[PDB]
Amino acid sequence: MISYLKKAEKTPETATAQKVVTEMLAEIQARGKDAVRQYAKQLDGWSGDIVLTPDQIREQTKDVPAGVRADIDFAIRQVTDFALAQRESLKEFSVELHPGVTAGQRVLPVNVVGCYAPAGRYAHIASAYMGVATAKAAGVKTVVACSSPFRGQGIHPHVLYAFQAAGADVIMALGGVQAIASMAYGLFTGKPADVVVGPGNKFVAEAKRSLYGQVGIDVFAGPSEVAVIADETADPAIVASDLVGQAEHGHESPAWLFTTSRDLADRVMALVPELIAKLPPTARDAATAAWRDYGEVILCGTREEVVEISDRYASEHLEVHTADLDWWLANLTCYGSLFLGEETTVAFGDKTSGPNHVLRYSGGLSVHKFMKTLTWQQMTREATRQIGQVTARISRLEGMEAHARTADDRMAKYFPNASFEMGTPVEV
Amino acid sequence: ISYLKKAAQKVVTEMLAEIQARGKDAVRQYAKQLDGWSGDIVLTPDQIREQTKDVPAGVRADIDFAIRQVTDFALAQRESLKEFSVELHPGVTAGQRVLPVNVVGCYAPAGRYAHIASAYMGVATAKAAGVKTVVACSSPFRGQGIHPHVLYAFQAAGADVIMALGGVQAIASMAYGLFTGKPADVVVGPGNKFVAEAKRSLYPSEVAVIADETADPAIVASDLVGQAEHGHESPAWLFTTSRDLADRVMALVPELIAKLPPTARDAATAAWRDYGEVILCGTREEVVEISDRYASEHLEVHTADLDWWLANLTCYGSLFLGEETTVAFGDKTSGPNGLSVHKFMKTLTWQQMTREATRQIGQVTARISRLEGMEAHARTADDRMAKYFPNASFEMGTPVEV
Ligand SMILES: NC(=O)C1=CN([C@@H]2O[C@H](COP(=O)(O)OP(=O)(O)OC[C@H]3O[C@@H](n4cnc5c(N)ncnc54)[C@H](O)[C@@H]3O)[C@@H](O)[C@H]2O)C=CC1
Ligand SMILES: NC(=O)C1=CN([C@@H]2O[C@H](COP(=O)(O)OP(=O)(O)OC[C@H]3O[C@@H](n4cnc5c(N)ncnc54)[C@H](O)[C@@H]3O)[C@@H](O)[C@H]2O)C=CC1
Ligand SMILES: [Zn+2]
Ligand SMILES: [Zn+2]
Repeated sequence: MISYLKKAEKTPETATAQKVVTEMLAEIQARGKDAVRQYAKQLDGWSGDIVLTPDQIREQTKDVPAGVRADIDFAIRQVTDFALAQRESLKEFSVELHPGVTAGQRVLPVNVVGCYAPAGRYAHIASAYMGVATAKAAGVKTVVACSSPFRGQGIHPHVLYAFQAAGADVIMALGGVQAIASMAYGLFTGKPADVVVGPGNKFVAEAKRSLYGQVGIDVFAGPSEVAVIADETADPAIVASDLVGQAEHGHESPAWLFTTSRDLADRVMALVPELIAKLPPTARDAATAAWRDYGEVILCGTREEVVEISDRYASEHLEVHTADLDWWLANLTCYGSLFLGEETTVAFGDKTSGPNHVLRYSGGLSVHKFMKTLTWQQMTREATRQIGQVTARISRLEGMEAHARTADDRMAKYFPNASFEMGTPVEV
Repeated sequence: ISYLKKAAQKVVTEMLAEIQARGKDAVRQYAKQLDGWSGDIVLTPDQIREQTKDVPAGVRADIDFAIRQVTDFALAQRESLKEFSVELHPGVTAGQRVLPVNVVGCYAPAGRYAHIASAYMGVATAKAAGVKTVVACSSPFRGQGIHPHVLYAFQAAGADVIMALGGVQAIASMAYGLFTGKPADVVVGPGNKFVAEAKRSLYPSEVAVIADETADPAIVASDLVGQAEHGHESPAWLFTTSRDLADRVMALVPELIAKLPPTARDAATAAWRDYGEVILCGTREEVVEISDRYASEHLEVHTADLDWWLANLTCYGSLFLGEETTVAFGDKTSGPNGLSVHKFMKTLTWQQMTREATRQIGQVTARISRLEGMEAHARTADDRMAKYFPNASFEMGTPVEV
């Protein structure tokens, strides 16, 4: 019953990014800080200090009024509070296996996280604090935050205030590849980043990919998304407002509506252009192109079919304006973050960032990105009695005589007056 | 700290391009051109039973035991990532689901000089994770099927589908879901470089020993020798505070190598020479630093105060704490190449709010959005405020004009 009442009237890289990064990294590897400063001057026209001091942080944010600060403080605490809860959800343990064998999981934060904040125009303050706040909540002891200098004065003061309030340990006025590489190689700080996070342009993305591989492109990149699942009980005016909400980001921001209600679909399709029409010019232009080219509406038969299509689309941000929200929570399986019910909405902000599904399911920005699970094992002598035998035999069946001797040596040492079937030794 | 001792992928684009277009046909085509395979790819309960009747009860009991040492750990590790609900700001509920992925592909090289553990580690781990479908591939052996040891392991580990199939054909089959109609959400298993770039496009061995003066240099030597015999590119490191032990070990390794059988003797000679390393350190604190920088896939710890090392070491694949256990007894997991239950599990986060909560959250959002010049965002807050609090007048920020 899947019917595209409105369809994607467009489709979603370059080697250009690769060239620059490779050349730029090669150079920064060679020259270090001097190359970084040079790129800063050539690219950003910047000649100031790189590492901010407590005083310059305090000075450059002194015109941010108490009311703006209080709001950012509030938004940041939300992220922190979810992040602390999420950290407690990954436990350490030990377990007895074969008698005399103990095995376990240690859980520890990485030492150093680098956070980049694009601090351009059409970017949320949230981008500055989400990485930093999450890393600190994870228990990462050192967080380096970078953002390109805004208009010659330094870091955009909101971004800078957000860095400080979120708990960044070191702040640096650097943009682009040279920021990513400095954080990665530990320039200016002497603490190489175990991971680097944060959105940016193709160059920042490519820099992360090159330096970190899979843990550098596993967080949601590209333009802002929004998906809404809605049945007959949903309110079309709200639904349409929520799509238009993320569509003002730019001309490539996808806004999807999956619904089991033709009536809703029709009303939303009608309401959206009216709402766009009443935006201020910048947003009006952004949203028109955004909805025109990338807006989709999918009428489905049953709930199950909505689950299928939503899981396929795997929206970074997914609202559920339906009855029986418990069902939808229990059945949906691929999305970035879920907004259950009408009350919450995407613009209230994420608690985590979802994976880069446009490449698939794995990664994202949460405390889990900043934590290592290490496994260990330990045995009594007694336990080896059984395990040594098995390993010797299996080893000699694999043709691994050296492996077997590791068991033989232990069997000999731990059980001197004992006979054991340790397999037939390898003669080839 | 002082160093004593020191040290195509284009057929993938085409083969995939051909499998994408032609599907199952291309896989059976590629099967005879690279392996000469005639029969169907998908085995059946009978073929699996027939082909594993040659394996004795004592061998099976060994493999079964070894799988239980993996499975039982994996089961515990699965429960270590919890689902939860939490209240933040009053009336804000938020939480985390933990879901197995749907289908995992496992690939085992049926070759010799490989561990049987290769075949069961992925399969068993995926099953303990709660994954409902595990597809398992392994390259045939001279038109005679999969090595019965690999096949028995697959089955005993709890594979749902077993497919005799190799290389890029295997990976792509599993990844597109040819023969089963079930695309794997992830594929795992060692293989050749074709296998590797096949994994890269769609989606050596090691050992280290930390030891102090209380270590038994014979055992330390033997353990280094144990994994050396894999190949000429298997590193075998020693980090120690004891020059004495450092020497006796460097002395006794060659004597153990020399006493090995033919293939293993020369395998270890190259490796221990080319890649073997030794590092003497003044303090424990120093050894931690160096171990962490190397991050061995397998790391043994033969010292006093094993707790301290458990507490302070922070980078490795698998830790073997104390003398008694040893690399050869097997991993519970694989470090980064890592393989664990966590690899096969999604977290999904969600939030829900009362109307009361949006009183404060909505007006903060409207003010921030409008500083960011995001008028439409702010209007999602406005609309909620008008619907839930009809006569309210909160500071929702100055509307954007630009
Ligand atoms: N709408 C969303 O969902 C958001 C996404 N993002 C993304 O962040 C992006 C921001 O990009 P920008 O404004 O450029 O900020 P940015 O901070 O990511 O990049 C600026 C830096 O890029 C460097 N750079 C620019 N062109 C270069 C070139 N040709 N070679 C080398 N270095 C170069 C500059 O020197 C500067 O240091 C947006 O395009 C957006 O896609 C960020 C915020 C929100
Ligand atoms: N210590 C480690 O890191 C371990 C990794 N390994 C690796 O497993 C591999 C074992 O190699 P094999 O036993 O041969 O198994 P393999 O993984 O190389 O698979 C063999 C299959 O490759 C395919 N193939 C052969 N020639 C091809 C070609 N020209 N183009 C495309 N596909 C082709 C065929 O289907 C054949 O059945 C080695 O690379 C070894 O290093 C072994 C297990 C442990
Ligand atoms: Zn937004
Ligand atoms: Zn081995």
